[PDB]
Amino acid sequence: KLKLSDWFNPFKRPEVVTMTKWKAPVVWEGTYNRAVLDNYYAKQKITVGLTVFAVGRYIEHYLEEFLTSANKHFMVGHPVIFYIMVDDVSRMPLIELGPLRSFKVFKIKPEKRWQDISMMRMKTIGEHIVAHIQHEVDFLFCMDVDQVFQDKFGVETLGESVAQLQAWWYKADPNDFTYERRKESAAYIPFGEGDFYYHAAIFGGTPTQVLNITQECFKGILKDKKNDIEAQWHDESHLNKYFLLNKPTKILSPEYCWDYHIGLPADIKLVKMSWQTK
Repeated sequence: KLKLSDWFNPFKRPEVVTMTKWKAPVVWEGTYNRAVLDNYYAKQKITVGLTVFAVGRYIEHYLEEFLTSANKHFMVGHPVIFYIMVDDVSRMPLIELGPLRSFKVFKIKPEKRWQDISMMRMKTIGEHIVAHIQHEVDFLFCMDVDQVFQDKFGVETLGESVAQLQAWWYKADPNDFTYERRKESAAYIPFGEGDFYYHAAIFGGTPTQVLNITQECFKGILKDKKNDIEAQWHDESHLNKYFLLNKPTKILSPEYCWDYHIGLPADIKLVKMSWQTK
């Protein structure tokens, strides 16, 4: 079947990290051959899923820009299903979708604290994987709503388990990473340990691996709540502990989730998705 050499050439980007000690690629602009992968996956007849949560008074605005840009740029050439989780179907806008795209919308019960809202996403995603997503798609991404696609985000991003490098920390020393540092938390990581600081705004994989990501994260959130502690960065702290223990089979460069408030240095060649103001 497919080997890394068929589509990935790390030597095209010599000035950045392109490979990990556990053999996973870090996908940067210039390293990938999308045409080879489009042909490969079209012969396999894949479908890709994308989950997004939109809760609160002013979300409808973020959802419109997210979905308009996703329709334009996410996995063009392949079927896609958008899964939209909302607290009031009023705030679901009408976005016209293109060929081979469709959507499903679900009402969720909103939580009181903005921290548990963010965290309880992990339970809901897993529930929907078991009930239907496992039977509908071959790969699944889970994304925050307050970001916008800017250029092609395609099949070069697919894999068994997929993590995103956080734009502010990708060149930093691991002792400076904002991991959870209390031994009492299920998310604890000691100083001198860790590979990268991953962003919780994008993660993905097969439905099987995304179920394992979300349920292990949710178990850690519950264990902490029962010991009356909340991790420094909530679900993202648990996500970073998960990916230290269960290494991702693919990593995306900060070009795939860029914050323009940093600027635009030479490492950032073509931006596929950008932060909204938070």
